[PDB]
Amino acid sequence: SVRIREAKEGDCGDILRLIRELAEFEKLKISEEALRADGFGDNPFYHCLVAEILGPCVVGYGIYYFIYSTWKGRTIYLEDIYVMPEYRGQGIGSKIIKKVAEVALDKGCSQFRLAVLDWNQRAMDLYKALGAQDLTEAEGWHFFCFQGEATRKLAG
Amino acid sequence: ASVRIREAKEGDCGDILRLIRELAEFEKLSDQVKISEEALRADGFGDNPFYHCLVAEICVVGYGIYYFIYSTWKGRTIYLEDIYVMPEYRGQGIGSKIIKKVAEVALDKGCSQFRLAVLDWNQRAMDLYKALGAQDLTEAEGWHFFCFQGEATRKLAGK
Ligand SMILES: CC(=O)SCCNC(=O)CCNC(=O)[C@H](O)C(C)(C)COP(=O)(O)OP(=O)(O)OC[C@H]1O[C@@H](n2cnc3c(N)ncnc32)[C@H](O)[C@@H]1OP(=O)(O)O
Repeated sequence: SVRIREAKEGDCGDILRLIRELAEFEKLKISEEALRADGFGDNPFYHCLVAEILGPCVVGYGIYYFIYSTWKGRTIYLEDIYVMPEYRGQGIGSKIIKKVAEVALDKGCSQFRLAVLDWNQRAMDLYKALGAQDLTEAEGWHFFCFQGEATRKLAG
Repeated sequence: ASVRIREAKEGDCGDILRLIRELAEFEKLSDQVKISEEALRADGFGDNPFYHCLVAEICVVGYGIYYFIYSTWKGRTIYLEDIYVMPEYRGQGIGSKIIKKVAEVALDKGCSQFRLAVLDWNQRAMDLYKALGAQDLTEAEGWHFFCFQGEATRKLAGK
């Protein structure tokens, strides 16, 4: 059986390995130390869920944080979600998503957001199957990012 | 018109909501505004705020709402969630002043990643952002914005 649960500091090694797997899957600077500090700190920057087979082994994860919508208020953003290849298509990713929804309601967040690459149609299809809307396709939203000098020029 | 851009205070939340509702009403989407003044107060002005807000003041005539995010690709990032200026005050550079200020906040915190979403009708904005060195990630990289809205979320959570 599989359980989705809050990460503990002891999971940081396993989580770092899985972050590296998802980064490679997506085709492109965090230490185990940074994870422990940022993900559990005071003051945590983000929150991690692990999928664990019941010794027990961690086979997937999600990372989310709290954001905001001006129409709806408190919102969660699901940043990373990943299940190891051997463990895909046995409901684990859907269970991680359901857990994020449960956490959302528990924390007074009516809705949750994510970003996904348009080549990743199997993921997009799952999110649509679970009730999500593609607002890029529906409304025309384009993500922009300024880095380094671009942000400096933006700041005039 | 003479305008200042300043940090919002808890007492500006009535005005922020009035502006959000004015936009929604303009778009014929009034029924979609579920946020409350009490939420803007609680979510913005307690110990761990969900957002930060700059207002444009002559009468508050505009706002920019942002928050920080942690991207597993680039680390700490500022994300501009929304900028609105009342139509009567459009053409006066107020929106440009707000975005400039948000960019300065990022830099002041020692963060140089800035992210936002822009609607595709807004060619003026898109052209300027590219000219400044920004990348359109949707066009460049195929990023799509997904949202599990209220009904979908409740269903997933087993209601
Ligand atoms: C928000 C951002 O992080 S988007 C990034 C999403 N992450 C990835 O694409 C990493 C690689 N893939 C995975 O981690 C997983 O396959 C996930 C998270 C996408 C889906 O989780 P799983 O446990 O495999 O899926 P689950 O069993 O809950 O089933 C749903 C669907 O997954 C999708 N899927 C993606 N890859 C597979 C796969 N290898 N095998 C079976 N289904 C897959 C399909 O849409 C399937 O739908 P269907 O049953 O109607 O045919």
